[PDB]
Amino acid sequence: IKEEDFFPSTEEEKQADKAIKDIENLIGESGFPELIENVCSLKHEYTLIRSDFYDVITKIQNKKISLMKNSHNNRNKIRELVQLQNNLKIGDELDKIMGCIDTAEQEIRSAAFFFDEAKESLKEGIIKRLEKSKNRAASQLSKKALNRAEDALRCLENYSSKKGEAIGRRSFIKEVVEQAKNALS
Amino acid sequence: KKEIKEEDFFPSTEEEKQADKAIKDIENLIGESGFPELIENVCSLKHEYTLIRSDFYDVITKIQNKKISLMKNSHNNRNKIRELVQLQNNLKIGDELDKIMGCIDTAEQEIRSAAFFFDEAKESLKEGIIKRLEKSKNRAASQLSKKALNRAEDALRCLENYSSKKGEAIGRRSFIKEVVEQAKNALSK
Repeated sequence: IKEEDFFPSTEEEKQADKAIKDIENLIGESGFPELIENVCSLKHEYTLIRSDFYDVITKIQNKKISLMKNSHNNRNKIRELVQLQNNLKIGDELDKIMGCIDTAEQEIRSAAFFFDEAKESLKEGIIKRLEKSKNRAASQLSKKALNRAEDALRCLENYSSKKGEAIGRRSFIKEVVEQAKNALS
Repeated sequence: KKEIKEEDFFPSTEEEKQADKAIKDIENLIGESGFPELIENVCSLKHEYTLIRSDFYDVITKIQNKKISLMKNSHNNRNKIRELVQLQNNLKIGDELDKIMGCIDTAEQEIRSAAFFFDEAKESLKEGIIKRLEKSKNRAASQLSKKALNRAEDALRCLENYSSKKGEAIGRRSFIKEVVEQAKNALSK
């Protein structure tokens, strides 16, 4: 027995290890913990624009209604505030943002759990090979290791698509809200 | 060969069992949900606090405004001014909000460290066992196994400090949300 009989030597060991390594490459040194926080700060940043969004909605509707006492005499001023309210019909993308976030937060929890399952199953595979008479059981554990590594990568891939989209939409609606605030006063 | 058996890969040496047992009661502390749940638990504290922080400054502004309005008639409205001043004494709680902030930064740092050390522990024990099975390095096997134990103890130390700091953060959060709630309701009625 020597050191390198303990390293991915079979071909399914090599594949599982390849799949495990580019998980390691995707997360890199800050690992799953950085990827969990990045969602939580997504959520927080959203919550802040959510509340700016409802603040400005209330204020525009109130200024509108005050002016509408004398609707005839201030119709064009009313039409401008109606124009800000049309611009602020963005309820559908706050909902879309909260959907991406719910999905990101679920997929990174699954990705972490799947990552660990892969490492464990590869380790059990290797042990089963080194135990000399169980290479079929070695093979099964090393294939499960790859199938867990692959579940992890797909979970990470959706995490990234959904976090990216939540960011693009967060920035769209922060702009609309900022534009309505600057417009209004 | 038929020499190298399954139990042979398990903690067999004294240092390996020491590091094993430290690893397992990290595993028992964090449970099935693991570091992810505990990292989220800090995030959840942080938001909660942000909401109470902003109710704090909300009611602070409104009491001070209400007070000044009355103080345009200082002598005619003095007892009504004393009550408002009483709410301001009650709300002199800035120190508590910084302390929560201090508990939350510590907790979020310590769970990040705990997670790193836990990983380093499992890698070191794995390397130790491998070195023993390699047959001529039981001294370098001992060193990685001792290393494994020292990382596990680093993680447990970080998890202890995490739990204490999250606990104190939570107790201090209840105090402020209650003072604020009380201030909010004395000001309405």
